[PDB]
Amino acid sequence: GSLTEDGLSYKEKFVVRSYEVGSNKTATVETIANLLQEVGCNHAQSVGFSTDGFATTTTMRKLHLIWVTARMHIEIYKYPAWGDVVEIETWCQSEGRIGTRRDWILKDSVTGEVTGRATSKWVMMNQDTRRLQKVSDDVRDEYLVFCPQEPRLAFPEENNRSLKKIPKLEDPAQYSMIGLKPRRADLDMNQHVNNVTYIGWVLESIPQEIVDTHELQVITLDYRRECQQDDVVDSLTTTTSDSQFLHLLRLSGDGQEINRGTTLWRKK
Amino acid sequence: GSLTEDGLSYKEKFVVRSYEVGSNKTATVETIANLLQEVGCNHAQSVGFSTDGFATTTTMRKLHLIWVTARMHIEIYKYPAWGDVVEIETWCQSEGRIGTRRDWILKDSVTGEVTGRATSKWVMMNQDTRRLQKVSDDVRDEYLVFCPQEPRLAFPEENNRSLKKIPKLEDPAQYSMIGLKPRRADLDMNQHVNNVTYIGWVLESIPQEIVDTHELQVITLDYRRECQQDDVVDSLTTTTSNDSQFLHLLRLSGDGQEINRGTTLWRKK
Ligand SMILES: O=C(c1c(F)cccc1F)N1CCCC1
Ligand SMILES: O=C(c1c(F)cccc1F)N1CCCC1
Ligand SMILES: O=C(c1c(F)cccc1F)N1CCCC1
Ligand SMILES: O=C(c1c(F)cccc1F)N1CCCC1
Repeated sequence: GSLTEDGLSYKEKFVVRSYEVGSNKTATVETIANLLQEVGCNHAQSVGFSTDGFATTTTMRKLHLIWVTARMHIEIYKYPAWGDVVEIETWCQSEGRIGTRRDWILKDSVTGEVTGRATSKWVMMNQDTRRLQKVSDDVRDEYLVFCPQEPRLAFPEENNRSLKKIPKLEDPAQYSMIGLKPRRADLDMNQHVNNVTYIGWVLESIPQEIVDTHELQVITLDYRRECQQDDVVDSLTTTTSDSQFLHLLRLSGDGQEINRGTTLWRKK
Repeated sequence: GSLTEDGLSYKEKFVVRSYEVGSNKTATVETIANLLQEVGCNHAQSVGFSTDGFATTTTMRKLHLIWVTARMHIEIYKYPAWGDVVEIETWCQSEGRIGTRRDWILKDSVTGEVTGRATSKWVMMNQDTRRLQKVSDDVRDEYLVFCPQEPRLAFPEENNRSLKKIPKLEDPAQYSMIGLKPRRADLDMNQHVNNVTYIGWVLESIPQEIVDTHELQVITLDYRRECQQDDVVDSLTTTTSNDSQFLHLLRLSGDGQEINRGTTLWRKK
C-alpha cells in the first residue's frame, strides 16, 4: 500500500484468501471489515501516527487519550470472489469537536468499478476512565494536515442510510443467539475485543435461511459499550420489513446494551 | 505465489496484518495455521485440484471421496512481527496406501532463515458415510507426478516430536474452557468448521498466565471427529511437566464424545 500523489488518502490492494470466503465463494462482510481496519492502520503508520488501532499522537499518549469507533456503516454491491484483487482507498476528515470520520471506497482491480463503500465515526475517549470528550485544538491541528480540506464523502447523499437514528429493540426479539463469548483469536494486540467480532455476533441471530437465500447489502452498527474478555453476549434480531432487520447486542447477565444496528439484505 | 522451478513444490509470501497479531505484536499460531492452509490451497489450484480444501480429482469427485486432516504438527522458532514478510514453501508426499503428507517451511524474507516448520497427515474419507479408506492406485498415480520422488521431510529427525502417540486426558482436567460454539466466521465455504478453529479451542483452556509469560513452541493435534455447526465443545488441559508441556482434549459438551487430542510445548519468554 501507499499514500496517493497528494498524500491526503491511502490505497492498498488485497488478494481474497481461501479461508476469507463464505458459502457463496465470495469474501464475508467480516473479511471486508478486517481489510478496511488493516488499510486504516497502514494509513496511520504511513504518516507517523500510533499503530495499534487508536491512531494517537505524542499529545494523546501523554494525556491517556484514544480514538474509539462509535459507528460503522458498510454498503456492498459485489463481494470480491476468492482469488480476486480488491483495491481499497481510505481517507480521514475532521467533524469539528465531535470527532473524526474515516471513509473507504472498495474497487475491483480489474474493472476499476466501485464494489462497496464504508464510513465510520470516531470519538475521543480517556482509555482509563472511558469518558468521552470533545476534540481539542492542539489535537485537531496534528491530524488536519493529513485530511482533505474540501469535504470528500464516501456517502454524499443529503440525509442517507449512514446517518439515521437506530431504535432500541423491544422484547421479545423474533430471533436470538445467546451465550456468545470471545476467544483469544477475537482479541487485538492490546487484549481488547476486535470491533469486527461485534459484527459477527450481530449476524449470529440472523436465521440461516436468510443467509442461504439473501446477500447482505447494508450494515449500520452503533458501539455503546465494550465487551470484556470474560463477558458473555446475547444477540437479538427482529424483522422490520428486500429484508430489513433491527439488531441488539447486550450482556447475558444484567442485559446492559453494548451494540445496536440494522441490516438490509437483497434476494440472490 | 508460484510453483518452484521443478514444479514439485509451491512458494508464497505474506505480509503480517494488524488484526493477525497477538499481545506480543507477532503473528498468532492460528494466523500461521491459516497461512499454511492458504498456501496449500494455492498449490492445489496451480496444478488442477478441486481447491475447496479437499484436493480432489475428477475420480475422487465421482466416488464422493475427500482428503481430510488426521494430524497437524507445528514448530515455531520466531513468530513474524506485524509488517514482516513471511515466505512459506509447501510440498506433498505419498505415504503409500495410508495417505498423503503435506509439509511446510516458514522463512523470514529478509534474512532467509527458517522461522518455523509444519507437517500434516491426510487420510482418504467418503464425504457421506465418513468412512476412511486406503489410497487406491488410480488415485495415487494422479497426484504422484506433483510430488518429489526422493523423501523430502520438513521433520527429518530419527527421533522427532511429530510422530509420537498422544494419550487420552484423565478426568479431572487441571484446566478447562466450557461451552465453546463455532460462529459463521469459523465455517469454511462448505459450511464445515475450519481446522484452525480446533487449534484455538485447544488453546482456550491454557491459562492466561502461561500465555503472558511463555511463547508457544510446538503444537501437535490429532483430529478424531468433526464438530458440527450446532455442536458445543469443552476444552481440557493438564500440565505434564524452563519448558512447559500440556496434554489437551476437545470433547462434545453433552455426551463427552472425543473430537480432538493434542500436546503443546511452551518456552519462557
Ligand atoms: O487522526 C487520525 C488519522 C488521520 F486524521 C489521518 C491519517 C491517519 C490517521 F490515523 N485518525 C483519527 C481516528 C481515525 C484516524
Ligand atoms: O466504550 C466504547 C467502546 C469501546 F471503547 C471499544 C469497543 C466498543 C465500544 F462500545 N464506546 C463508547 C463510545 C463509543 C465506543
Ligand atoms: O493430492 C494432494 C496434492 C498433491 F499431492 C500435490 C499437490 C497438491 C495437492 F493438493 N493432496 C492431498 C492431501 C493434500 C495434498
Ligand atoms: O472425522 C474426522 C474429521 C473430519 F472428517 C473433518 C474435520 C475434523 C475431523 F476430526 N476425521 C477422522 C480421522 C481424520 C479426521
